[PDB]
Amino acid sequence: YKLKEQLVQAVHDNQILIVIGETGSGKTTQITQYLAEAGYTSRGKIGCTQPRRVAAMSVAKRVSEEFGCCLGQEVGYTIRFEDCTSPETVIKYMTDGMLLRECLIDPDLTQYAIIMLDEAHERTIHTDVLFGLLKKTVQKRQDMKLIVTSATLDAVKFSQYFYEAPIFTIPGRTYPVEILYTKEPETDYLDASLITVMQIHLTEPPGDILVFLTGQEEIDTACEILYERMKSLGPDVPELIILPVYSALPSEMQTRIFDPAPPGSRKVVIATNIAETSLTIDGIYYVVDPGFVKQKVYNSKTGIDQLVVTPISQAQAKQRAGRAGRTGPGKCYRLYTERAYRDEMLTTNVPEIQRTNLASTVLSLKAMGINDLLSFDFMDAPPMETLITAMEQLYTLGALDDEGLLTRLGRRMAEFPLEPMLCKMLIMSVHLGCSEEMLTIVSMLSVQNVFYRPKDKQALADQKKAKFHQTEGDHLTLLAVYNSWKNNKFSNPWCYENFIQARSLRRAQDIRKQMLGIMDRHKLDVVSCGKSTVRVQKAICSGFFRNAAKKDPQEGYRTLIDQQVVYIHPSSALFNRQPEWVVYHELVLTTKEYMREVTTIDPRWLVEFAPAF
RNA sequence: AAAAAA
Repeated sequence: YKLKEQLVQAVHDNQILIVIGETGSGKTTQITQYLAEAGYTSRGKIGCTQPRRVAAMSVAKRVSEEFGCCLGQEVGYTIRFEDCTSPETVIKYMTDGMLLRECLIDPDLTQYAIIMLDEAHERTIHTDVLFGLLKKTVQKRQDMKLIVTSATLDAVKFSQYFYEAPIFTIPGRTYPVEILYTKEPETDYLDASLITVMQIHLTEPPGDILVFLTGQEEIDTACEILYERMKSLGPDVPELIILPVYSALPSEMQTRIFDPAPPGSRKVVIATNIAETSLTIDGIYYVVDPGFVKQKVYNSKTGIDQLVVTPISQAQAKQRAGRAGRTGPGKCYRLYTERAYRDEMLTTNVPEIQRTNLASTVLSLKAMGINDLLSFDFMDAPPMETLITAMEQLYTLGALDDEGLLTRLGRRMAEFPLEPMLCKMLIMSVHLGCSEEMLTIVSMLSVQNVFYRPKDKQALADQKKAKFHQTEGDHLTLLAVYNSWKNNKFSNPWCYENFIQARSLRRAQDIRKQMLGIMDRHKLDVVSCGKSTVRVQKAICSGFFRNAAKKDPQEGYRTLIDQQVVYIHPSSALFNRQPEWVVYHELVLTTKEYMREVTTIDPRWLVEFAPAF
């Protein structure tokens, strides 16, 4: 259709068009086929963006199904390191991170004609960066159309930025959500959610419950606990289809959240912020929102940015509530006090760009000739402090000139879609003749669930993981795993025998192919160091010198820069072989401020590789 | 332990 007619006319008339309304099916599904019916596929590709990987491939499957064509043909997608397309692709669904990474290659995005954006979700640095490059390709490509979805409120900001583009309203029925607060604050959200989910299931009418947890480890612990609490009520109680949802989860398991449970069994979808996307699960009436999210927080006092558990903002709590009243009138179970919401919780979430390290961002820009640092019209302004903070970081790495211009190492690191810390040490391993092993170690660091350690066999998993522990350090331990995997002919029963995640190695093997490509393409020689593993140590140190730490004889370690006590993680290949000097990869903050993936170094390197100190 | 993305 009734307002389909209006959209296709306004899309032909206006170059940039903002859109306020529905999400997923109704938005990206409906919209895209209308333009397909208007013959824009003849002029070039339609590039649709999605916040999450799962949704990018889920709308992409939906559309190819509707369109009739095979998936990966006319309708294809692109997620992670997989290009599930063809030259026959005419409708390509991808993540904002993907289009950005493509625009870095072709800043005129000549492959496309129409660029659909799902930005009615959240604003990530990738989105902030993309929005900038697109503003330029709008002036650079008079022919190119650009639809951008925005949240009802958000809409004014997007219009103003995109040359005062029209804000097209898509109508529909909104359903009321009776919000209910915890009488008094809970001791632990995890358990409380399981108290809630149990109650809701047994007492309340039909409707699938939706829980917002922090991470996999927590969702895993929620589901098991929820299952044994369910099974305890015998065959009397009706079935609950406990559904875990987090990005490490296989697609068959991720997509089953969208599946409508039997007529008597109700389902609980225990997700991360994976499910905060226009990822519109049908038949949800209950939301169990504890008001917590795993996100990055940045301190200018020391350039590092790490994941904390900052509570979800009021603006977010309100959309989570909205996740109930979509199929029909819902109920939002806020696991906090009304006092919490109006006081303890922030009004609206701080944009990624301010709460994250901007070195991997400055490098991206200064690389592609954006040395100006003002010209790129920032939709979410980055504070000049953290900008010059990040600028300084690259000088020490050897990526920026004394004046602030580009360097050889800088331009060489710029060719990889990697963190400057990882970049320096992979570009350096070429100069240091340990590139074969550094390609291994970078790809292995990229994947996270490397080792299999179940709760039912905690001890056995440690004894199996122990066979790989290097006297050298955790980085070389990862190398030992991947190298003994190829040794044992990429055997799946070898992984089962050794307690190694065969999927996580298979994933890491692809990134290694994907990186060897950039390597071989830009003439970076790929060479081994064989038994001379000290070559690897030196090269790791070249990139992670900022992450140097020294053994405090009283307790743990002390940072070379902060001088804040940091401790080797309980898992570490060094956790008991702890040495005087080390370089850590990441920093997990839990019980203690644990150093993630540690390797031994000789302090005599914090000058051989970091004279800018 | 990595949230999300590459």
